[PDB]
Amino acid sequence: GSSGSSGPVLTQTSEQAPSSAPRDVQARMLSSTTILVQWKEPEEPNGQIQGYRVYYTMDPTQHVNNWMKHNVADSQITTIGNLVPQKTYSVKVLAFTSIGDGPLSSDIQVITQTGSGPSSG
Repeated sequence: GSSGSSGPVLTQTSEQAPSSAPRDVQARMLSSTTILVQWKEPEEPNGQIQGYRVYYTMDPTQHVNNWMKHNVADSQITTIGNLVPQKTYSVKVLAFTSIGDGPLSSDIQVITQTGSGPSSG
């Protein structure tokens, strides 16, 4: 019972590409060669989200366009494995819609090491 669609020709009605980076982007190790990437939807979707794009590679020194990259279908969560322990790995996430693509998020770095729980000291 909310008011929003009174009649035709509204004050504003145009869905564009996502102009907001993904949040809650954090990578938590679960195994010796198995990670977990989870994030939340953007703040300014401006349209129905079709999915997302992830970027992870042992050699981040190269362009993200050359990175291994991953696939996503509106899951807000992806588990990557078959990696190497004791090795720094880069991870990135972004949002894209039928209109276009959106800006990436703050580049993060997670090391492949076993261990869970709250950090001490």
